[PDB]
Amino acid sequence: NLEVKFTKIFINNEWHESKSGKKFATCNPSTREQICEVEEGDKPDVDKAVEAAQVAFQRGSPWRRLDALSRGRLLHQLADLVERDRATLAALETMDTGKPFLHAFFIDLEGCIRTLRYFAGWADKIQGKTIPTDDNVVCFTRHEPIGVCGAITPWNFPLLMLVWKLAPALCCGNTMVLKPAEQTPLTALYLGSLIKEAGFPPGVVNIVPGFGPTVGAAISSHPQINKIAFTGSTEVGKLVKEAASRSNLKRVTLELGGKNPCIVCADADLDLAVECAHQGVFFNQGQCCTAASRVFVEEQVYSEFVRRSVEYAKKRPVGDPFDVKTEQGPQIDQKQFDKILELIESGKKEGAKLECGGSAMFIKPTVFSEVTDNMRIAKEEIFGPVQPILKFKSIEEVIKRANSTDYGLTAAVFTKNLDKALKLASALESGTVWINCYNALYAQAPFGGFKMSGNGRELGEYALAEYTEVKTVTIKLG
Amino acid sequence: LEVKFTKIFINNEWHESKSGKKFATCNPSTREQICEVEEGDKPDVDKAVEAAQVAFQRGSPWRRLDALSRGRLLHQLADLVERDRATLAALETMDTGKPFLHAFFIDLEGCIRTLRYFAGWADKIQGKTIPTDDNVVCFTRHEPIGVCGAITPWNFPLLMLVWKLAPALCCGNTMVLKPAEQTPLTALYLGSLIKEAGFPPGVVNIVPGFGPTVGAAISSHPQINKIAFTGSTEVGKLVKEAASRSNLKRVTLELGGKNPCIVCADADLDLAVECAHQGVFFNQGQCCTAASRVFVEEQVYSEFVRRSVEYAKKRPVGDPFDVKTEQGPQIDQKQFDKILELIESGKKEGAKLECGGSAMEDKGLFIKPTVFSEVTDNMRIAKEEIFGPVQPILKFKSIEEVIKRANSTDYGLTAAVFTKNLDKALKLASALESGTVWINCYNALYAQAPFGGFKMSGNGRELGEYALAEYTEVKTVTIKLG
Amino acid sequence: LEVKFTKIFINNEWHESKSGKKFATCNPSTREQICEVEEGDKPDVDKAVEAAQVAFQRGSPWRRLDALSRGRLLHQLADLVERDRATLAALETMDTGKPFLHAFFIDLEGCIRTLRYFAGWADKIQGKTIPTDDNVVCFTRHEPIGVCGAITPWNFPLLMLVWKLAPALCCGNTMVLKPAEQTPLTALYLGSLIKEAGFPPGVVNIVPGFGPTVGAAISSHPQINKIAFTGSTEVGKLVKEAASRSNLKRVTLELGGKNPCIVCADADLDLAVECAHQGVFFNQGQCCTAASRVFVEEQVYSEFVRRSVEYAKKRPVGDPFDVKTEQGPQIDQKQFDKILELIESGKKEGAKLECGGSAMEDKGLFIKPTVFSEVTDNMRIAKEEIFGPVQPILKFKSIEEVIKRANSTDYGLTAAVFTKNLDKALKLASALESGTVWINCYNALYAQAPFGGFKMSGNGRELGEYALAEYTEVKTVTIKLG
Amino acid sequence: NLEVKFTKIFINNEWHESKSGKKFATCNPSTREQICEVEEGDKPDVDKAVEAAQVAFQRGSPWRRLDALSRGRLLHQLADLVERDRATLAALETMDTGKPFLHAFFIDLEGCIRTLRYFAGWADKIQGKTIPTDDNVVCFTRHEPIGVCGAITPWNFPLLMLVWKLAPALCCGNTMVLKPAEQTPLTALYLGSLIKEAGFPPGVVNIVPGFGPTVGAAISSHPQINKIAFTGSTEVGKLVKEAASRSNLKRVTLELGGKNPCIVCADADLDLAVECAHQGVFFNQGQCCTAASRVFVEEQVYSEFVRRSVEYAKKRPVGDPFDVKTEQGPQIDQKQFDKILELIESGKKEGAKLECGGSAMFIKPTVFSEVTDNMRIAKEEIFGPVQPILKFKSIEEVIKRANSTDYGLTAAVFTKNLDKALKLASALESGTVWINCYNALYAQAPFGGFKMSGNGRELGEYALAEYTEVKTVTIKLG
Ligand SMILES: NC(=O)c1ccc[n+]([C@@H]2O[C@H](COP(=O)([O-])OP(=O)(O)OC[C@H]3O[C@@H](n4cnc5c(N)ncnc54)[C@H](O)[C@@H]3O)[C@@H](O)[C@H]2O)c1
Ligand SMILES: NC(=O)c1ccc[n+]([C@@H]2O[C@H](COP(=O)([O-])OP(=O)(O)OC[C@H]3O[C@@H](n4cnc5c(N)ncnc54)[C@H](O)[C@@H]3O)[C@@H](O)[C@H]2O)c1
Ligand SMILES: Clc1ccc(-c2cccn3cc(-c4ccccc4)nc23)cc1
Repeated sequence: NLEVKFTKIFINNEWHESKSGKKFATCNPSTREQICEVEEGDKPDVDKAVEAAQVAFQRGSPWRRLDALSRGRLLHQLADLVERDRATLAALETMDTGKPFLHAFFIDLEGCIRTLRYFAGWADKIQGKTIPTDDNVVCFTRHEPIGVCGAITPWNFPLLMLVWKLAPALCCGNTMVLKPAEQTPLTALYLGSLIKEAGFPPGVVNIVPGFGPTVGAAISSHPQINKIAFTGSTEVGKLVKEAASRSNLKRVTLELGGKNPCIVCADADLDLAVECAHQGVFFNQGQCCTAASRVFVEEQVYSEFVRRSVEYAKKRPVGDPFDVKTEQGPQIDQKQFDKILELIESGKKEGAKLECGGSAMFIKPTVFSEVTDNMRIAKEEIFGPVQPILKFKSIEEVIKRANSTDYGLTAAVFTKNLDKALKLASALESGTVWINCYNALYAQAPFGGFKMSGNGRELGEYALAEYTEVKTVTIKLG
Repeated sequence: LEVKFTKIFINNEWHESKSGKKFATCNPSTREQICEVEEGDKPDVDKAVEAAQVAFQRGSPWRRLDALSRGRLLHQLADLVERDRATLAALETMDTGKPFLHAFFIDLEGCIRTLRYFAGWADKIQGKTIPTDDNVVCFTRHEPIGVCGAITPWNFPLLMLVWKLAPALCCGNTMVLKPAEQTPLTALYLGSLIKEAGFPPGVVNIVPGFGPTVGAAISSHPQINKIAFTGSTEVGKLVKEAASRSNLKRVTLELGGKNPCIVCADADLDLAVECAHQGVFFNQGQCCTAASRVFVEEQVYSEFVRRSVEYAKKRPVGDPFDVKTEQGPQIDQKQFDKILELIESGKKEGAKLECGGSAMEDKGLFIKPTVFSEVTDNMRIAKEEIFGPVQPILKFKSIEEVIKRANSTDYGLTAAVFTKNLDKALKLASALESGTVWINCYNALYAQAPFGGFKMSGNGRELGEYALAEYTEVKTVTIKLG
Repeated sequence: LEVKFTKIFINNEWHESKSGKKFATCNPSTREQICEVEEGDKPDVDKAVEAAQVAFQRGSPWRRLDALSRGRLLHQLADLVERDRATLAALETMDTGKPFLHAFFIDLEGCIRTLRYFAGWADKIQGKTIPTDDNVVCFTRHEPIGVCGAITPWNFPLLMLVWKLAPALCCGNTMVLKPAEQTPLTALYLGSLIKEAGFPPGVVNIVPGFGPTVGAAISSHPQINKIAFTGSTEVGKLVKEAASRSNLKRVTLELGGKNPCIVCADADLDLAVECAHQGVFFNQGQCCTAASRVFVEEQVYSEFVRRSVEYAKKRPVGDPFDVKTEQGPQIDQKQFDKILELIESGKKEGAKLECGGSAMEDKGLFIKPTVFSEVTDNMRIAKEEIFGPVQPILKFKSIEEVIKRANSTDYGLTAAVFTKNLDKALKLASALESGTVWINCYNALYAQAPFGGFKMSGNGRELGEYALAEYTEVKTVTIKLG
Repeated sequence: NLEVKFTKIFINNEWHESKSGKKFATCNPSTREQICEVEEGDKPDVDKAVEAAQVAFQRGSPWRRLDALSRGRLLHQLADLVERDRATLAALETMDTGKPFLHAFFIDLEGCIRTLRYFAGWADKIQGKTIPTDDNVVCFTRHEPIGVCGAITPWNFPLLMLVWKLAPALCCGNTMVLKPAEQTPLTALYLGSLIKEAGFPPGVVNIVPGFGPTVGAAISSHPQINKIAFTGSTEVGKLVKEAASRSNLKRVTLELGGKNPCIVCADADLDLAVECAHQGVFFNQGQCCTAASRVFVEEQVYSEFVRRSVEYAKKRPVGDPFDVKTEQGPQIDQKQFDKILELIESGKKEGAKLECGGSAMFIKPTVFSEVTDNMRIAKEEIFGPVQPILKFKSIEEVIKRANSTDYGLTAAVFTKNLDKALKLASALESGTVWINCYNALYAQAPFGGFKMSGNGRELGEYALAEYTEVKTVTIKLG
């Protein structure tokens, strides 16, 4: 029975009610019910947050004058603060999303805590180049901060996807306007308290909760935001990018979805393959940017693979989020709950042996078989617990079949063969290629999509590129 | 000079436009028609992208190549450009009004240097090996992006194409290039050389034609993975939106600017004047980096103004090929009147016209060099990109004043600062919001040094190791050991 | 303050010297004995290296650690140093004669900052993935070197130990440290903190004792893989030779210098004087970076000379702990006479002694600040490293003159340049043969910025990403696919 | 029947006879006989070369004022020149060394040509850092050239080991004093003609042929050489480093020998293993820094491995160097020819089944078996064609056995297992670890020894570190 203390617009380290007066409700996907009502922001609110962020970015600001090292100190402060109150946040995260509490505690917030500390290390190590040119010339580059950055996040990993942006952005010295999902604003607002407590100057991070077409679009078009980062649907990603282009040509980072392939070679540890490929599709209830939507399996192990797959889905406990016995919780919205089983009869019309589940109970873990490429279950991403298992003959074959999507966020390969591992790794068009593991993410390893799965990267030194503008200084001597 | 090349370049073959239509390119000095080249359209673009896709398919000759052999191919191309250095330089002038010696020693030097710089980057495109857990091996590969599209302007037709082609090819991509309608000759000549140098067919394809027509088919193509566009801010906005609405292709942008040139009291005044001067009027004022806003400190304001006027008047104008010219015709009459329109806004808003102000010879597209006096921030000549021979000079009191006044624009491509004061030079360099900040020089570009815009002057960078990031896709391989 | 720690630190345990011998450390101001600590010898060193080898064996707790957890351990250590910040600062002063506020705000700030800087480098020590052939996967790993040895001087006992310990530990090495005989207290205190912070036993071991005895056993040890030595040029020569004659251990060297401080005519003269002044006399003149040769342009020579004399005389000297002191005792009497000997060479070779020249109070080891006048290149005070409070000021005509005259030494650790002229500052910075070149500042060290010697002033660098190269071994993995 | 045109000391692009007047003879290891007599340099000659090199390094020199890019132009010129006259050089190389002519042509000179072109690319891409520090400070690093560098080379790969130093050193803008081996000075002197022809300013590269204790020691102690690079014996490497330390503390790079292990896992392609492990020990007549001195093989394939090993040695053609039918030529000096078979009875006293060869004929390819760690054939490096084959049980086992040497230049592993490849790679203490190949060197991949096999690296961007001195510039503003 947790009290929600932060419900307002966070601007200049002060709590605000919407200039409109409107508010909206977030509810608990597990136990249909509100938790509470949140200030509903809109264009004028973001106009205020932006101005706050520009003033904090002005030359001579307490933010801009700081030591590079103190900038990372502050980020270490925040990670400290997030470690204290870690349970508070993990709890809010589950009330907002129906995630298992243990999942929020040991995944979502470990991720936040490592990501914050990692980029704290980077703040005084952001370095440009001194460039050789002519004898009488001194030419060098500066990696300056971009300015006001906007973060727009989904509901599946609200706080994590938020600190994946904030951490690099702040370590590089930018200021920010954050807009959480409507469905899950709570952890984001809590972080604002922590951001004030740890001592970030007012205006460095402001937060405007609200809806997409209102607040998010107010950000994506704002003429004095210099960059956006967005994690969300592919289609909304296109709009955000079009918005940016029409307005002020702000720099855009995008992390979207994908038809993420999982390739099982005949020589694979099959018990590791089935277990990871199971955790790959069904983890966080199948709602995950990294979700495995296409399990390719070689003939030699196909049929037995299908069997092992099915026994694993059977045994998986599902129930109330607070449960120390849970893996899978509730999906967050029946908007797509219908789309899922709508797409489960998809693969009975075209022919697929459903050896498992096939309907709601939450929803029963479902497993398909004898799936082919043309079928829709192997065509459009599911956003839910369904395992479409396909058959392949050749290495070259599955390479073209995996790459035949317009996306390419992740890919996972299972084999003990050195040449099979490496040739597949080189050949798959995916931003991350895991080998004999799944959902192995590290603050120090970059993450992002090829093709229509996104632009740019989060998580690694490559993250810093999205949050810096390269300046060339060229000096001629007499 | 007779124009050998006038066709669509696909798979190292020359093709008549699928429509059969053709369009003409004209000479801004002779005001006459050089020739007719094939006018491409969406079907032609579709034909080139399929070539470039097939050229980038795994196993193709182009992908199985060594890293170093790619580098060697760029060197062989740069060799050839050096050979036919005078042909290209000629074609460029005919179609630009560029002084032939400017094309030979600036444009084409830059081309051969860029090609050679990035030739050496090929076998040094390196990713990372990243520490993680005891039992995990984690590294990144910098894969090529795929089919890249280049859309270039007329101000520096060949140079702006190379700037893209060199790093793109060095990273192992394939290309679909559209030169400007006004200036297609250099691009298609290069295509001859691209074949001769040994590049596999399909690696580089070229479809001349118009922006609404071929450019739009390239920006929206669902199978082009990356677009690089130099040109207007407006068409730049449109290009990024098409890229967005379609398949989210990565976008590089090099647009214009209202580039400040700030002269402090303690400047070499004669250097400031000379560099600021050719900074304005170089390449007939038609340049990305054109000096648009000469801020001068009050101490030296007036006799800076005087000293510039004399440079302007004595500056040779005439036939491009004549060895003594420094400024030639404007590109087309569409521009010629547009600048003259803005000159008249300078008078109409009240700037003392210290020089020029008119057109030179009624028949031609030339303009005599023009200078203005006590220009302020609000006037037209001080906020709109003129892109002609016009030197609008302003006055400032304090360095903090001029900082805020230079950064008050929506642009930020280049900036110059003249002073001898170490703290001033560096304080200014830190705080001016511009992609390149020259200091006691102007137009000092190197293939090693990145170039590109802050704010609405661009996205990304061309020319330096930073250019490889625009032509590669980061991939993370992460292996867990048993 | 009572000294808690006086023993050999091996495997996180305290050990009496295998011989049983002990030696004493004395206070340069009180001229009294602080305490007795164990005098180590080869057997003790042999004991510590075996600990450090076992700590570095694959599978050991220390090697199975995460990269980030190593970083976290360095942060936990830096936390602890901040806690017992006044204890350490005290121990340092007692054993140094350092003004206690100098130790607190300079030494220990630098220590905590360095520890924290390199804590963040741990999970960002990255190798390369290298393009080669279509069928080959080629990458480099930056493995740790192994057991590293650190040998440090007395001028900055704790700081110079950390400078090595932070990057070495961050890269995952194990360590055998020998503090100077004169100044062992800070080092062994740290060892307490090293245990408390959670470092596995054996990762860091400390054997106090003498150079001919413990230092020599470390430099020659066949199982130490890397040696880092700050100290004299001569002992530096000997250390590298022992490293050579034995097992070719990698060698970092930070030695002394005859560091030029060049003041141009157009300098902030008051800044030049103040910074050049504390550049000489800081830390009682006993500093790697000590200003040894003040070149001044003739235009400002004489009343530069005057303006410095007044700073010298009004500079407080006295008890280290007294809050108003700036300069304390020299380290031992071995030095006290050595500087006084060279002062008398200044008179004997003819320099006008504008200030000081004597010793302050007969009982103590203090010296009043001393300044010389029309010093030339050939004199003793202008070619030998004084390492005390002595400001030898020279005169120069041209910048090219002073370039050749500053680079005429065998050293090149640091150099300062004061001017407001952009070209002068940069021309000088380019051409002075020194590891660090300050400009309108002095003693401006950052944990992010590399430090170390040109020529005979050192090998390698401490403090910046460049420091990781001294503590890692590059390995190339090259896989051919079938 | 080739004429040797260059026999003198090369200083300031001019040909010189030794100030002493002494000369020495190089002879042809294949056909006992001189080729000719070479100017024999000594201390005063190097004193002249050094001064030449310092003057060419002075500020304002045509060398120092050059564009970074033109510096690489020149290196491209030299590689061009070496490609022309490639046959001339390959020929001199074989007259000097007894290498097969085809081996000199397609290995030694391809290596030289690629190495030169690779570092030509690097000259205008040597970049320092702009370092974040305080707001009012500008701090950046310059990677300046070190100055006069000395290269000292052996006889096994005279020209290649020489351009492995010259190429990085010149691209970074240093000047050089080269001392080839006494046994093989000829290609080095030829390169001097090419260095003049291609347009390098006088004094940038000078060459002083001569003996080790005379000329090499004159370099290693010279008070105005700022760095040495040395490839040669371990013991001479120690002396050079001691010399450097006693004199002026010049920067030293060392490439020495090694007891280079070759590890065959049970799952290995055995035909690739035996063939590479055969080419690994017997190539260039067993005289090679990369020579395989220790072949560890897992029980599961040991005995059959030994068999296959022996049949390969049988069939290998050996004869006159000029032969289009050759693999192996003559060893260059009977100084160690005796040491080899001296060490072949080594392993009969301690017990080793000699299934192959065992004596001179050149010398017969020899193969040992049932070798153990203690035996001297598995203890000291051979410098000749002998294959000591050992047996191992475990992965952990062979890891400690491989690493139990004081050296660590290279190591080669054969397995199709992904986990076995990677764990071995991480665990072996060697500067290069090849997997399913041998002697796979690339101008772009760094090369060098762990432990007593050397300091520093040649060949890769890491090469540039040895040829640059980091300068920190730190500027405080008012
Ligand atoms: N109609 C279909 O066939 C279909 C299919 C799949 C998903 N969807 C919808 O996509 C939604 C995904 O929700 P999500 O939050 O996880 O991902 P998302 O990709 O839709 O948006 C995530 C974030 O961006 C915000 N946003 C929404 N519109 C915006 C806009 N114009 N400008 C700026 N920001 C905007 C949102 O407030 C949220 O914070 C689902 O809820 C579903 O209704 C529809
Ligand atoms: N006595 C033994 O047990 C034993 C064992 C193995 C090898 N060796 C000897 O080592 C030699 C290896 O010859 P190599 O040229 O291939 O390798 P090397 O490691 O001996 O020397 C190679 C290069 O360094 C030069 N050099 C020699 N002495 C020098 C010195 N003091 N200072 C500077 N340079 C010096 C040489 O002129 C040559 O150019 C063999 O010829 C052999 O006689 C002896
Ligand atoms: Cl948009 C624009 C185009 C060209 C110049 C320009 C002016 C004068 C000299 N140059 C040299 C180069 C150059 C370009 C790329 C590589 C190497 C050199 N470029 C220039 C200036 C602005």
